[PDB]
Amino acid sequence: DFSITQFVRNLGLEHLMDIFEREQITLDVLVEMGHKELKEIGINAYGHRHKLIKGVERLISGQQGLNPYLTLNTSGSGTILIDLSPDDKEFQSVEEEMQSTVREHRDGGHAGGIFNRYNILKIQKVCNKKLWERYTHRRKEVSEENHNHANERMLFHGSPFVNAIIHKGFDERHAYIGGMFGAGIYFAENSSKSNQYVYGIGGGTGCPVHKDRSCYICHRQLLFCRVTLGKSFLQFSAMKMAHSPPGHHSVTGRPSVNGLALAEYVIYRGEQAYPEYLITYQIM
Amino acid sequence: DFSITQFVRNLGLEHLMDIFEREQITLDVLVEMGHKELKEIGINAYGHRHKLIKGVERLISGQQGLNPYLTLNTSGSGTILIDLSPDDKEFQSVEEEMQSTVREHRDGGHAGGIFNRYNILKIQKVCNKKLWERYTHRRKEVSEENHNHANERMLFHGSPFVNAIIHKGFDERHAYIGGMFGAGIYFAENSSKSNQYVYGIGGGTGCPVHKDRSCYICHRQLLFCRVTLGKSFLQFSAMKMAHSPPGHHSVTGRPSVNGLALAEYVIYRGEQAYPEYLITYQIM
Amino acid sequence: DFSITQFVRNLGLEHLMDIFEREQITLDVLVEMGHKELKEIGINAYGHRHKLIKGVERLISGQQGLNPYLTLNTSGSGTILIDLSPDDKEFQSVEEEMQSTVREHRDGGHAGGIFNRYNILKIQKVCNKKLWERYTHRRKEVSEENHNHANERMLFHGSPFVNAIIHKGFDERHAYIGGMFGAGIYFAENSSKSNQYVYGIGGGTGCPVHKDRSCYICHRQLLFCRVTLGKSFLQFSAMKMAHSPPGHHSVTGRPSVNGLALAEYVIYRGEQAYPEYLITYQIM
Amino acid sequence: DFSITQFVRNLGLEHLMDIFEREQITLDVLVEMGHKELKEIGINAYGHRHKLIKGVERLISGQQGLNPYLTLNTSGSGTILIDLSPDDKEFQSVEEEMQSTVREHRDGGHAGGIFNRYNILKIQKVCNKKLWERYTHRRKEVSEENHNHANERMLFHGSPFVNAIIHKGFDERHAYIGGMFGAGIYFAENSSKSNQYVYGIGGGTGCPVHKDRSCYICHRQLLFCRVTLGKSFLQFSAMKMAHSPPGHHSVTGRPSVNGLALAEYVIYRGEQAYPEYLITYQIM
Amino acid sequence: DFSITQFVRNLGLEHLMDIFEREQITLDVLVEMGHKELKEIGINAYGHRHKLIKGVERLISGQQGLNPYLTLNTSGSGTILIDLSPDDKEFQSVEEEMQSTVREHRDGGHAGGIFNRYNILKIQKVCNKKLWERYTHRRKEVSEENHNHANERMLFHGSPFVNAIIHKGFDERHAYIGGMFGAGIYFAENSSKSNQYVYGIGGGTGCPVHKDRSCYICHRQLLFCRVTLGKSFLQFSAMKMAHSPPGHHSVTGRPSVNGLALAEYVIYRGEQAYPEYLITYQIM
Amino acid sequence: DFSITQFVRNLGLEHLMDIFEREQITLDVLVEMGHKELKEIGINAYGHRHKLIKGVERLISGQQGLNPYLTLNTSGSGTILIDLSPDDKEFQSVEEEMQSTVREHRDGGHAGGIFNRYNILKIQKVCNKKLWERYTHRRKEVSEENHNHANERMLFHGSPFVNAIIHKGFDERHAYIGGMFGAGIYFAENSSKSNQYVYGIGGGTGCPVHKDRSCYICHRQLLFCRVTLGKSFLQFSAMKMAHSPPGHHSVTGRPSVNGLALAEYVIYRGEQAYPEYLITYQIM
Amino acid sequence: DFSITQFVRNLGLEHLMDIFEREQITLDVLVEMGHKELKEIGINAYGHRHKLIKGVERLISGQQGLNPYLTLNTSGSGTILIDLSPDDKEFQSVEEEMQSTVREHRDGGHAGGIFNRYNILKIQKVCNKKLWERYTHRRKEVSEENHNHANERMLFHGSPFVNAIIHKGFDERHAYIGGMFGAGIYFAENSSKSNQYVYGIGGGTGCPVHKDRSCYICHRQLLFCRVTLGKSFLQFSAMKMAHSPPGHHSVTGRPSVNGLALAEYVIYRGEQAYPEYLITYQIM
Ligand SMILES: [Zn+2]
Ligand SMILES: [Zn+2]
Ligand SMILES: [Zn+2]
Ligand SMILES: [Zn+2]
Ligand SMILES: [Zn+2]
Ligand SMILES: [Zn+2]
Ligand SMILES: [Zn+2]
Repeated sequence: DFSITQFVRNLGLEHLMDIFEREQITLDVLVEMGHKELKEIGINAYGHRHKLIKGVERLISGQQGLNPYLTLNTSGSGTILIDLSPDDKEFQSVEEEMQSTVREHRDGGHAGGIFNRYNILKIQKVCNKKLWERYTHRRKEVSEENHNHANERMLFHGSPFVNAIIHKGFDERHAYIGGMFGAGIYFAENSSKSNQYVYGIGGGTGCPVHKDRSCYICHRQLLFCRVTLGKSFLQFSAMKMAHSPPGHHSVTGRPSVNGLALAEYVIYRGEQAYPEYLITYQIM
Repeated sequence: DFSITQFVRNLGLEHLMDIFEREQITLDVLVEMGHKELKEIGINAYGHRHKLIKGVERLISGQQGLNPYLTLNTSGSGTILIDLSPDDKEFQSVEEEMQSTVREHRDGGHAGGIFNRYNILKIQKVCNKKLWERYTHRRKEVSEENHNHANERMLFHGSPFVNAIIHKGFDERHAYIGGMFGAGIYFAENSSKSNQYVYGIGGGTGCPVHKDRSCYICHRQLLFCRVTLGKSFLQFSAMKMAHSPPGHHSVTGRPSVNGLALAEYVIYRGEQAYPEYLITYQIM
Repeated sequence: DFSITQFVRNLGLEHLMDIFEREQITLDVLVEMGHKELKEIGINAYGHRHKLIKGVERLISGQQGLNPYLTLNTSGSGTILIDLSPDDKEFQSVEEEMQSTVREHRDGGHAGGIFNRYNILKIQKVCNKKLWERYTHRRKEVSEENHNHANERMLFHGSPFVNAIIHKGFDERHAYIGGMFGAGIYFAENSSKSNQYVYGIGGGTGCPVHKDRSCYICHRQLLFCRVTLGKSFLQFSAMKMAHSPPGHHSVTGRPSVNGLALAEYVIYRGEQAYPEYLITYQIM
Repeated sequence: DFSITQFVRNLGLEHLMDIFEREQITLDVLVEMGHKELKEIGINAYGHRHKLIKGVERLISGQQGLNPYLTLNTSGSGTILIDLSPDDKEFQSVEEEMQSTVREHRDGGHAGGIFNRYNILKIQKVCNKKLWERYTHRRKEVSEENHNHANERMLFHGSPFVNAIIHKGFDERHAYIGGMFGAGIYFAENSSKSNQYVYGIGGGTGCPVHKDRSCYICHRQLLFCRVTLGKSFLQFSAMKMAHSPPGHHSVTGRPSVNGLALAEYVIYRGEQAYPEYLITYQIM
Repeated sequence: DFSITQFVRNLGLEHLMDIFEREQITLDVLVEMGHKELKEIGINAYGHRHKLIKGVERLISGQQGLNPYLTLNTSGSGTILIDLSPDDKEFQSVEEEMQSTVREHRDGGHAGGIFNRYNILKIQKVCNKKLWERYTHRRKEVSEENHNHANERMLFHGSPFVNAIIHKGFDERHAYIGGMFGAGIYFAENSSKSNQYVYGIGGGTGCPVHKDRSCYICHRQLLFCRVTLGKSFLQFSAMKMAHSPPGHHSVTGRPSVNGLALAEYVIYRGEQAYPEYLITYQIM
Repeated sequence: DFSITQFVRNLGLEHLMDIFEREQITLDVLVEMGHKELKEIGINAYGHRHKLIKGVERLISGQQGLNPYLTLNTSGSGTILIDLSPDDKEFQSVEEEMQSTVREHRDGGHAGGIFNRYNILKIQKVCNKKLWERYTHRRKEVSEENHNHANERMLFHGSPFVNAIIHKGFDERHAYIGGMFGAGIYFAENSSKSNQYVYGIGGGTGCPVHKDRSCYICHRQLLFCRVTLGKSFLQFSAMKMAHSPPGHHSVTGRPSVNGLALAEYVIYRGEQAYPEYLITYQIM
Repeated sequence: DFSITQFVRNLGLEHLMDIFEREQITLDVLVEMGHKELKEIGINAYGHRHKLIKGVERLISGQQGLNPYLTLNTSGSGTILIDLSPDDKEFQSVEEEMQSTVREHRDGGHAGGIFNRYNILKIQKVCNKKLWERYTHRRKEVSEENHNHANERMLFHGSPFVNAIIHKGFDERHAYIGGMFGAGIYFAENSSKSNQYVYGIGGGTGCPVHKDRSCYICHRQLLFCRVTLGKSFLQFSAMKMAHSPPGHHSVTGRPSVNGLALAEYVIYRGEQAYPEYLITYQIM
């Protein structure tokens, strides 16, 4: 609580500090106050409010190249997780999407497990201002191309770094380079397919507590995400591409008799997705 | 308990949590509070209230596309039933409708049973904010057509799915596809005609306890509903149609010597009806 | 007490029900309580009171088109009779009017009987909220016309239907359609004139117990009413009007040598009279 | 005009008059102004605004029994006609209802003339605040009496006194006692039927210029009106009434083999109708 | 025209008419002007502006039940076509997805014609405020019912009634009753399939001028549309439905070896679609 | 073309069209005009200007989801090239950098040819607002991730696709996947190393006219570009990579005794560089 | 207080002083106020505001040669230090640079210390308006040369005059005349090399509290600075320059086997650097 003190002292208004101490005015709060707010807290003289506002301007706009505003406004950022009530239509929608999309896979539950249903424990809406703004800027950009159509889908994603995603967001710099369609972020329309990646690609070592991939005891987590596909390139056979082909914004691998068992989507930029829902569940 | 904790911790204000715990402030309550409310519960410093209010604004308006406000504040949604007093003027008005609109049918009570009077046990007003708003929006939409007149009638409805209706509202996706005027929802001026469909088409199985379509013991249920008819199309002969005829909002089947013995009304959009009163009764 | 239970359960506050049960809070009571009242009955957390008040708002104002407020507020309506003290000035004024307005009519007590004075048994003030509001609204309408003057008077009314009048009010739909001024409601400045109508038109069959139109044993009932006459049309001969003449609110039949022996007042709208006093008496 | 000068002089504030003169502040304007508005026009001192506002309070609330407010608000009241554009859907729907309801009649066009359709010249929305307020108050009363349903219809009205109706409203004191249902105001759902009454009972003598009932050149006027029918009494044969039958709010005369060719609606209260549309047309 | 004159006269402000006439102020303009705008056009006195604003309030807000504001504001409505520049990426993307979706059909080019690509003359953005607001309200509804996802797609539509659609919008009351999936509005993923229906079912009799279904001379038209699919119901064979299946908002016709050659999407609500691009083209 | 006509006609202002045609106003120009701009061109009446402005607001703000504003503003976009005068200091410094950074190479002039300096014919500034805003947005992102430092450099780039780059900008989807550091965009601080690429990788087949890589007659074009490196990853040996290393924005391949002879920089985001200067030169 | 009093007295407006005293309006405040601001504080007459504004004009612009505007408004100038939070990405980036740029020096911690990692106690953003203006102006100058590229970098600096630098800025008049490259200001790309100069050239006398070099107990301070290198002259050997080489803006000594162990940068004008971050730390 000293940047406010230096700022006020430089203006010759140190005698006001007692007020700022009682109302808990820090410099980040002060930079957002005008005549109305300053009058509310007890700065009654017009001259003092004028000096404070002019000083705030000289700091924020007059030295914009230093970006002091971004240094001050680190507070409040971050991710919040809001629990959906089981009795709401949103919870039931997400749960029906989870349940109705289970399919028979080629492996007998070696990667995901042997199951036909899920026991959903909780579903959480992920709220992050900065990530949402990044996603919406990219979506607007993609839509300016592709005749004002974003082509937005809701798709599943499974990975062991879900916390890192919901806090830092999707990053193509952590892309799955060994995938069937190159180094990108992979999404699936069937929850049972994204289940195969929860504890690691191909199930990895299984759950940490039992080393069992088909464990019925340990909790799992999936991400249900907005994905902006834009103009999506249709592919059937594997192709190790580093980026989207020219003119497109994602890749769709469709099922084939000799190819994919189930539909798949791939994006090559981490800001074209947003993990809206975090689902906690057990396999049955 | 936890979402409010994360929200307050992100703002650097977790030392305030002991207040929010005693006042039972959840995030859904918090997003509705301004300076006055926060000052009431003991947030005395202006800076703290400023930060809480700005965080709420960022959550609600800055991430509007995620609709956190709809995830929050699901509390209070749902139907309630208010019992009418039998000594009330309104109860007697509805009962007078029920009794006085009885008529003889072409069949000798094959579907509706044999009776000349009802024993009304109770009448309940149905209240549901979401359904009411849906109905009144559709009402304004129809009224904007048809020269400012909605043409709103009070009509009886009979079905074995009244419990579903009073919670989820009328729905054309369940429509009576075998009806004389196609796949619509049907209403009648005469309570005795609506009584025919209470247990199913043509009386169905009768009561579940006797399998008797003229059972005098166990109760029956009818809905008394506001119905927007708008520009109504006159019909006399049976026909099949999926939607309203062009330029019209509903169909009315008039009585005829070689046709209907009693009038009927048909709507093809579930938004145009609201179940205002629920009637429980026995036949006599 | 099921409606309050549904309301509270929808909010997630059913753990408060044991308070509402002990304080006998019904939904019609809850819709009238704010933070102060809820704090009195033991709802201490601000969030609980906030949720209750917001639910009440969403019910009452959010669905005003359904009028759930009128459904709840039926209780407490109705009429109460407040007995006057015979030692009071009010009782004495009413009795003075009764006794001093007697006149010897043309017929030898054929319709009213033979007498010079009354024996007043009791006088009661009639109190009904809704009827009084109807009357004062009409009085305001009539004085908005007729240059801010209602021309209100106190007049006697004799009828065999006084018990229906003091509970449902005056009603032109039951009007004396055979009356000498047409289908209006008749009031008199003389109590002995109104006494000619107590048992029916022209005395009817007399008292039900003796069939005597001069029965000195059986009780009788007159009303003393506030009548709003507005601009009155002066008439001297019979006219079987249905409504008032254009530009007027009532009709005054004046005494004439070849016409009325005594004055009469006729109103063609039942809302223009309020039955203030109910007088029980015998003739002597 | 001079009332503002006296009002201000009595307060000792006549030195302010030149402001009020330049801003055209009359007493009716002043009684609506507060601290904000008085600041706008240059009354800067707080004491002066306080004096004016307390003077207004004493005049308006302190002498309510004299209703000076209503005396001041005499200006601005009245009827305005808003022309509908032929390209609008409102005009088109009203015209469609007008045209499509033409029917043949028992007489060979004796009263309304010989024609199959109209030529519409104008349609105007009638706007009058006082009449609308009267209508909506009566509608609330009727619906409170009729289980929350007003039974409001759109019906045609034909009369030679359209101007008086649109400037003063419907008035039962003008109701003809010789109508087939007595002294009521009559409405029809067939335009051709109401067209029989535009030039008087039975067509009168025809257009004022030609004296021709079937004139194809001189204009005719009909009203399209909102009518509150409440509980309607069903009747099949002529009978004179001064008011509605007990317990009912209107009368409806149905077609019969030995009676009416077309339906009638009759209200006995002038306040139950509002003349929404004024239609000018020629017969073809 | 004359409505402004009546309005101004009723207020006693006729002397201002010379201004309103010179500035072409109609009533619909006057209802949107405040103190600032009125002061701009020359109403200098505060009292006059006050009276005008209060009169507008009494008209628009006082008589909302008559909806005068909607009789006003009829001007300015309607559809607008904005021509896309051939050099813009929007035009290029629309043309690219027109050209890249041409595919062979089961019929020997009988219904649509013999062609491999199109010659595009114009592409026009369709703009209509009320249709867009209807579409967005329905999209909001669907998204709230579908875990906050509208599932909005861009699809092709062909019909002889395109001209009526772009003015009235899509209307389920003109549904394709004989379609494979009942009485719905049909959209195709491939433009070559929608091209089959530009001249009626199965090409009808071909182009009007030549009666040739494969005519290369006449200008055809197709619509490219925003379609809210919500939760779409997948089906593989013919099944006639009047409405969408319970719990779903649309239908998807999946290609099959013995079934559909190409995918279909069907909506049963006119307001779940919006025609964004009107494409004029010839086949080659 | 015709959009202005439709817009003006929908408002009923067609009589103004002679002005709009005479002044060549189009809808894209109309949307930008205010009251002053309209008054200039001769729209003298306030009502007309009000209607035009409100129509523009309804089109642009009311239908924002259709993005008509972006459809209208295709004008004033695209790249332009501005010649630099040889007498200019800017030209001389760009030439100094081009000439002074020639270096020895391991090949016998096989790729870049045999030369010691350049003859520079023209240097051109590239201006394109869309690309500039894209690059500046990315620059701000990177700087905010890199303690307020973009780490911006000027570097040389060479490729056969320079003409496409200066219009469509750098893109990662055409990346040189065959490079020593994966599928990125490669930049060199030495002009000669970039000059090695102007006819393809390794010089390709040489100049098109004579298929000679050391041609001295044919023109050569090289780009001198702003590149944001951010937190640059130091690298010393060959590798394959699709995206930047985690936490890094670019990579630099340094010179080594067993590696690069000269420094290399690589970016994996196309928006992370801008082609400011276009250089045309011959070798000598 | 006195200067504003004299100013107002000369204008003849001393009767306004009571206002100015209460609003704490000093002359530096008054010189920034216009008609709106003066109206806010209670100067309501236009003539008074006009006189004040023209007096301010005559003082400030009429005597610009005396620079009264700069004698006034001196308050508010000066430096403020804004504390970064350890949880911020900015803090983490700066600390990552510090920690990761440690290298093995030749001496065994004789001038610096025997260490491999720091303990960062706090980081502060330095904010000074005048210094920022100077830096940005010099950057603009350098970029007008050097083809619109400032070659701006972020470099470390160690000095016992840090506290003087962050208040007065870098100044060549205090240059290290004995340095290898002469009388310039020296910056490093490695943090440890600058740590060597914290307590003096070659470590000086060590920490004042111990007279100890390599003291692990006492705090140390470094600056992290934006440096405008422009065109840089490369070197590998000492040159003892007094100014920058011709045509160049800075010097840089590159690593060499027989010369510098680490890279180094040198500038010869104090205005070409700005001390963005101030780092306090201990040594581990
Ligand atoms: Zn386990
Ligand atoms: Zn039974
Ligand atoms: Zn008796
Ligand atoms: Zn005529
Ligand atoms: Zn043709
Ligand atoms: Zn060549
Ligand atoms: Zn020490």
